[PDB]
Order: sequence, then structure tokens, then C-alpha cells
Amino acid sequence: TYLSWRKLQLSRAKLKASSKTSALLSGFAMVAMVEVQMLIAFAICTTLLVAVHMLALMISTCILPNPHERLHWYIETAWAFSTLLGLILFLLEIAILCWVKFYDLSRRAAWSATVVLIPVMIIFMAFAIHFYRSLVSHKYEVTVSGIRELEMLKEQMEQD
Amino acid sequence: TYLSWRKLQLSRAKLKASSKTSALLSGFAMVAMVEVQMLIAFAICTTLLVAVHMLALMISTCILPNPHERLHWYIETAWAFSTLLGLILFLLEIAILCWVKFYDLSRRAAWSATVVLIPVMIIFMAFAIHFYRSLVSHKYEVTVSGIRELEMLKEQMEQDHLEHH
Amino acid sequence: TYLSWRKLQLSRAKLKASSKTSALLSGFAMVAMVEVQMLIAFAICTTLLVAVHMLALMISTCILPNPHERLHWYIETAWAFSTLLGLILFLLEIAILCWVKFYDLSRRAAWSATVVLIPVMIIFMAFAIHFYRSLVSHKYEVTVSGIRELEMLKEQMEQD
Amino acid sequence: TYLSWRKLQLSRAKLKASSKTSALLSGFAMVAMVEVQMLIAFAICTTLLVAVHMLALMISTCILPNPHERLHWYIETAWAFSTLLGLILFLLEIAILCWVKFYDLSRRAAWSATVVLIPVMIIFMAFAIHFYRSLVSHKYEVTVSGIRELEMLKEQMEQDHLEHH
Amino acid sequence: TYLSWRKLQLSRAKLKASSKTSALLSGFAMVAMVEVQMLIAFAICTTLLVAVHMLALMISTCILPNPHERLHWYIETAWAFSTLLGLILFLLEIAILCWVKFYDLSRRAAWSATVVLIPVMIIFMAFAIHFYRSLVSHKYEVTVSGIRELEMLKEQMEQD
Amino acid sequence: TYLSWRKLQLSRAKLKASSKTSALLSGFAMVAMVEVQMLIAFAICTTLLVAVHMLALMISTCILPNPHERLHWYIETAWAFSTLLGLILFLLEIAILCWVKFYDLSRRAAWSATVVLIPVMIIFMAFAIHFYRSLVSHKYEVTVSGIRELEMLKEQMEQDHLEHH
Ligand SMILES: [Ba+2]
Ligand SMILES: [Fe+3]
Ligand SMILES: [Fe+3]
Ligand SMILES: [Zn+2]
Ligand SMILES: [Zn+2]
Ligand SMILES: [Zn+2]
Repeated sequence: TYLSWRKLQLSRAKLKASSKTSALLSGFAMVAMVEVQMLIAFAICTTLLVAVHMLALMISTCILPNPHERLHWYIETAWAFSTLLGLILFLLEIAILCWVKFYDLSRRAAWSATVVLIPVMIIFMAFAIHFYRSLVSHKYEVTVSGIRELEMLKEQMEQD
Repeated sequence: TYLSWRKLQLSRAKLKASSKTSALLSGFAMVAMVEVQMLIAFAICTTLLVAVHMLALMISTCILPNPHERLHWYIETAWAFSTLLGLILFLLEIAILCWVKFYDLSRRAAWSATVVLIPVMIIFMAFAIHFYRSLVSHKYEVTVSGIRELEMLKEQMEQDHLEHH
Repeated sequence: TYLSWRKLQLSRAKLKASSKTSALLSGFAMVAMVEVQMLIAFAICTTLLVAVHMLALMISTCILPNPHERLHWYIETAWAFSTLLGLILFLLEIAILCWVKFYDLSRRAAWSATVVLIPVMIIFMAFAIHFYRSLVSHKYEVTVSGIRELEMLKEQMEQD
Repeated sequence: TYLSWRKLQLSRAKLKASSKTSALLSGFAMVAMVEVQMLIAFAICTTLLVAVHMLALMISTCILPNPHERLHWYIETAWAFSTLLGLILFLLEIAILCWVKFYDLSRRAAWSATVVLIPVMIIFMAFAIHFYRSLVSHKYEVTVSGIRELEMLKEQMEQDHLEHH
Repeated sequence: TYLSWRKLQLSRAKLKASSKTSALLSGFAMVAMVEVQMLIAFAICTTLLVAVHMLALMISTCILPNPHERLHWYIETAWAFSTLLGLILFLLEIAILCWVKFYDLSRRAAWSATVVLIPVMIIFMAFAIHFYRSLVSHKYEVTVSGIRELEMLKEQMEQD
Repeated sequence: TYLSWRKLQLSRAKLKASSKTSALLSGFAMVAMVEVQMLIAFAICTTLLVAVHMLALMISTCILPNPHERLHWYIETAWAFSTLLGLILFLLEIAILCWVKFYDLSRRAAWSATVVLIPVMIIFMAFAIHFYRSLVSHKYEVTVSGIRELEMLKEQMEQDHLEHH
């Protein structure tokens, strides 16, 4: 009873927060684009960011009406994946914007920012891979996949 | 008990989230339009986007007061449909905006974006079709459904009034 | 017990959502007006939109402190009516804004938008009528009024 | 039990909504003022609007820690009053803004708007009066009410301390 | 049980509202500053306002993980104090902004606004004093301090 | 029961507030940057601020699905740390902005502000250090902790599968 209650309240706080954040990032970004008016990057990015976020929101239009377990995990993962694509794209978006604001101003600064982004993107790209892998395949293989990737790390910290 | 409780808390988190997002997308889009100030497209889009979202918000003004099941599902579906049209129109809106911001600047970028929208747009249009199909069909079933509930309400006041003497 | 609990949680999610949306639409609209600077329309509209929304919010300042049933339904309906007037006015506002942005630019587009608004406004005007009618009169007459208007529709779909 | 529960959940939804709206109207107004950059009116209004709203927010900083009943109603009423002044000032603010945006443009529009505000303004001023009247009256009753509660708190620490030995 | 439940739900609605408002005031203010571009005042103010608010938010990062009573009241009061400093600073900020918008325009108006602020600031300064006094000292002294300050008022209303 | 309930409602109010604030600070900062359009500082700051906040938001994408205790505390701490870095970077961001807005205008004001930041910055850096220290240490403990939980999950599917025959 406490487990089903916790699961349901987790989908309910995930609904309310996915909604507020996807909507807010999308809106702030649209405004950020109109306010300033590699550019193929800028457009494909803004447009992709809003598209991916709207996808997540719709997945919150449809989880409400809806064995059951496998379908709910595929939908859940599609929502999580769309959302992660949105956070990543919002980061790329601010990179491309430092780029556009500083283009004819200072190249050193722009390049510096876009560069300091790489290590975080790696962690970001890492998870994006897990959610994508989890989407095509079944829980087991990805569960064992995950134990392998973690155990091969357990050997590194000890050596040091 | 847990089922009716979960259903009611789902309509309550759907109310609170439909409201916050419909209002936020609409407001942000209106501001985005005034800030830059194929164009027939831009205007019809902004205006449709705000109209469809206001529709959703009103459906959240009216689900609160509310056999009942069929009527509640139709209203629910009209809400889901208005909302989905809003997400689509918001996406269309950012396309038209890349279009307008980049028009005399770079055609390659704008076109590239507007194109990369297609695979996602398919999924959006797909669902929009299902939600539309559910509405047109039950236009019949529900109107009646609503008559039966309003009648039962006219009847519950007649019984509740027959005891006042 | 479940009924009184559901009624109370409905007034509580209606309070929280009326508040967030009335405030957000009002603020976004005020900003939309200052950012661009038939115009009598534009001013009367912006001003009416903010006034009607503030009305709803105040009705949320006063439902909190407060036979009881009839008074609560009149207040409820006044809140719903103020809110609906706000959604309508927000739509009119975006119409008038396409109008103002495109005036000396393209008349075809502006007129096109303001036109595509009519069928939705009808549905909007329709409900605005119900809430107004519900305000002056008592539940019964409007309940029967509603059964008549719906039954006269039951005859149309069958014929086709 | 249901009554005390409902009262407490009403102060909790009133806290969460007072906060979101007071903060949002204030922020939006400040931005609206800087964006355009009878004028003594414009400044006194913006400044009063933000001040009154910050007042409300602080009253939400202090209802959280809190005989008790009379004190809680006075504080509640000060919150409702600050909030209502904020709604009024926000309305006044958009009037003065139609005024300023349209000043050298069209006087007819600005005046028309500012006029159409009157019937609604009456209802706002009406309630503002009631909330004001409740405050001035109990300035007496409550101060004392608060002394009795703070004393009982000074006394509950003295009893709670008499047992430590 | 009802008391511990109410206390916990009060810290939970205080968390959610401190967060939304501190974040919103800080963001709106940052934007208000960039949009317009005694000035030492303007900068020290904007900067202090954002700093004090971020302080409150962090205190909401750390109340979540955490005899217990005395520590929780010191943290609580530090949060309340940071928050109050934020509301005050937001008011000062709008004063300084009327000041900056009207400087070369109309001095009468600016001075008028900044002046009408004083009586509210007094009430604001008053509470800021209570929360600060409550921070260095223990509950008792400030409780009695508070009974003295209130009783000396009970003598004024009667005389009139 | 009350303890596990309180813990779960604390992660739920922390989820909802981390989300609203991380998203709002990030969006507001991006807009603040485009609106004005030592500068290497300005760019690295804005970009770091948005990156660290997006990190926090994602940690709220993943705490929802989730021995378990140690893993949940590490994830919790990574969230608290990303969030705190965001508050710091937002503060740094408004400093750099006083700097940039006032650069060719008044150096006294900008410098004054940027200086008055120091005592608060200390408290922020202080906590940032503790949260960092907790992470580096348990890099060991947790990885293992997560292996034990994922294994137990691989084992609970093997038992749940041994009964299907
Ligand atoms: Ba501008
Ligand atoms: Fe809630
Ligand atoms: Fe909320
Ligand atoms: Zn009779
Ligand atoms: Zn003693
Ligand atoms: Zn087998």
C-alpha cells in the first residue's frame, strides 16, 4: 500500500515538475531568440529544444489516462529521455548564445565557455545513452549492462 | 477507494499542470511576438496558439464543478485535445520565428530547422488525430449523456423539494 | 466524507490554479503592452483584462474566510465568470496585438487572424452567457434551460 | 477534526497562492516600468504596488510560526488587506500605463480605459474599506490578545523549566 | 500527532513558497537592471538583493536533510531573516529604480515615491530588528522583550 | 511510518522546489544575457550557471525512479551540490552584470557591489566545500552501493522468473 502510494505520488510530483520546467525553459528560450534579432546550429537548436520539450509535455497529457508495468516503463523512459534531451539542448542553446553575442566582440570568451561545457555534456551524453538504450531494449540486459559498467569502475578507485 | 482516489488526484495534478503550462506558453508567445515588432502564417499561428490554450484553461474552469463518467471523459478529451493543439501550435510558432528572425539573414538555417521539425510533428499530428476522432464520434453519445445527468439533477431537486413540506 | 473532501480539494486546486493563471496572464499582457510602445480597443481591452483578472484573484482572497450552499455557488460563479471574461479578453488582446503589429505592415494577415478567432469566440461567448445567466437567476431555471438547449441538439445529429 | 483540518489547508493554499501572485505581480510591474524607460502618479503607484505586495509576502513569512484565534484573524486580515491593496494598485498601474503609452498618441483611448475602470474599482475600494475597518477597530483587542498569548508562552517555559530539577 | 503534522506541513509550504518567491524576485530584478542600460546604491542594492535571496534558497537546500528544536529555530530564523532582507531590498530596489528612470526627467515624482516608502520601511525595519535580535539571543529574553514592547502600547490606545 | 512518510514528503517538496528554482534562475539569466546584447568571466559564468542548474534538474529526472539508503544519499548530495553551485553562479552572475552595466559608467559602484558580496560568498563557498568533500570520499562507497542494489534487482527478476514455470 505504501509502495503503490509512493509510486503514484512520484508520478504526480514528476508530472507537476516536468510541466513547470519544460514549459519555462521552452518559453524563456523562445524569448531569448527573439531578443537578439553556426547559425544553422542556433536555429536547429532552438527549434529542437522547443520540440523535445513539447514532446515531454504531451507525454504528461497521456500518462494521466493510463501487463500495465512494461508499457508504463516504456512511456516513463520516453518522458525522461525527451526531458533529458531538453536539458542538454538548453545547455547547447546557452553555448550557441554566448557564441552569437560575442562573435564579432571577443572570440576568446565564447570559445572558452563552449569549451568549459564539455565535461558536463559528457555526464549528460552518458545518461542520454542509458535512457536511449533502455528504450529499445528490455530491463534485464540493461540492468546487467549497468552492473558491468559499474563493476569495471570498482577496479579503478582501489588501484589509486 | 484507492482507484477513485487516484483518478481524482490525477484530475487534480492535470488541472494544476494544464493551467501553469497553458498560461505560460501563451504569455511567453505573446511577448515573443511583440518583441520582434509567410506573415499570414505567423499571425494565424500566434492567434490560434493563444486561442486553443485559453480554451484548455476554460475547460479547467469547468471540470471543477464536475452517466457522469461518459461526460467526464468527453470533457477530459476536449481538454487533452485543446492542450495538444497548443503544444503543436507552440512548436509551429518557434518554427515561424526562426523563419522570421532569419528571413533576410540566412535561409539555410531557418529551412534546416523547419525541416528537422517533421519527425516529431508526425507524432504530434498522430495523437491530435486520435483525440479528434474520439470527439466527433461521441458528439452523439455525450450530448445525451449530459442530458441524462442534468435531468437527474432536475429530478434530485424535485425529490429534495418534495420533503420540504 | 469523500464527497465533502473532494469538494474542498476542488476549491483548493481551483484556488491555486486561478491564482497562478490570472496573475500570469495579467503580467504577461502588461509587459506586452509596454513592449510595443482601434487603439481605443487596445487600451480598453488591456485595462479590462487586468481588471477582470484582479477581480477573480480578490474572489480568492475572500472565499478562504468563508444556507452556506447558495452563497458559495453565487461566489463560485462570480469567480468562474470573472475568469472566463479574462480568458476571452486575453484572446481579444492577442487579436488586437496582431492588428497593431501588422497595421502598417500587412493588412491581409491581421484580418486573417482576427477572423480565424470567431468560431472559438462563439464557444467562448456561449459559456460566458451560461455563467452570466447563472448569476442573476436560480439553479433550477438554468438547469431546465440547459436541458432544453441540449435536447434541441439531440434532434440534429440523428437527422444526419 | 475536519474543521481544523480544512482551516489549516485553507491557510496553506492561501500561503502558496499569496506568495506566487504577490511576487509575480510585483516582478512583472517592475519590469514593465523599466521597459518604457501625472508621472508623480506613475512613480507613487509602482512604488506603492511593490511595497504593499512585499508586505503581504512578509505576512506569509510570519503566519507560518503561528487567545491565538483573535491574533490569527487579525494577522489574516492584514494579509488580505495588503493583498487587496496590491490588486487595486496593479489595476491603477495598468491604467497609468495606458495613460503613459498613449499620452502623446491618442487621448481618447487612454481616457476611455481609465474610465471603464470605475465600476470594478468600486467593488475593490468597497472591500478595501471593510478590511481596513476591521483593522482599526481591533487595534485594541489584538494587541492585548497577543500579549496574552506571548505571556502564556513565557509561562509555558517557566513550567517546562520548573520540572528540569 | 496533529501538531507535529501541522509543523511539518508548515515547513513544507514555507519551503515551496520561499523558493518560488526568492527565485522570482531575484530573476525579475536582474532583468530589470539589464533593461535600463546614487548609482553605488543601485549596484550595492541589486547585488545585495540577489545575494540575500540566494542565501534563503540555500537554507532550503539544507533544512531538508535536517536538542533538535533549538538548532531548527536558529536555522528557521536565519531563513526568515534572509527572506525579510530580500523583501526590503526589493522595495529599496524599486525606489532606486523610480529614481534612475526619472533622474533627468522629473525629480518631484522620484522624491515623492522614495518618500511614500518610509512608513512601510519602518514596519519592515521593525520586524527585521526582531528577527535579528532573535538570532543572537535566546527565546526567553526576546519573548519577554516582546511582552514589554506590546504592553507599553496597551497604555496608548486607552488614553485616546 | 511517520519518519518514512516525512522523508518521502521532503524529497517531494525538494523535487518540486529544485525544479521551479533551477529552471527559473537559468531562464532569467539567459534572458538577462541576451538583453545587454572580464568578458571571458561573463561567458564562463552564464554558461556554467545554466549547465550546473540543468544538472540539478536532471538529478530530479532520476531520483523519481529511486543498500538503497547510501545510494539515495549520494544522489541527494549531488543534487544539493549542483544546486548550491547554481546559487553561487547566479550571485557571481549578478556581480559580473553590475560590472558590465556600469563598466564605462561608474567603476566605484560596480567595485563596491562586487566587494559587498564577499561575506555572503564565504558562507556559500563554505557549504560548497562540505558538499564537495562528501562526494569525493564516497565515490568509493556508493559505486559499490549501486552495484549491490542493481545486483539485487538482477536477482529479484531471477527469482520472479523461477516461479513462472
Ligand atoms: Ba528591448
Ligand atoms: Fe501541492
Ligand atoms: Fe505548486
Ligand atoms: Zn411545492
Ligand atoms: Zn531554576
Ligand atoms: Zn527459464
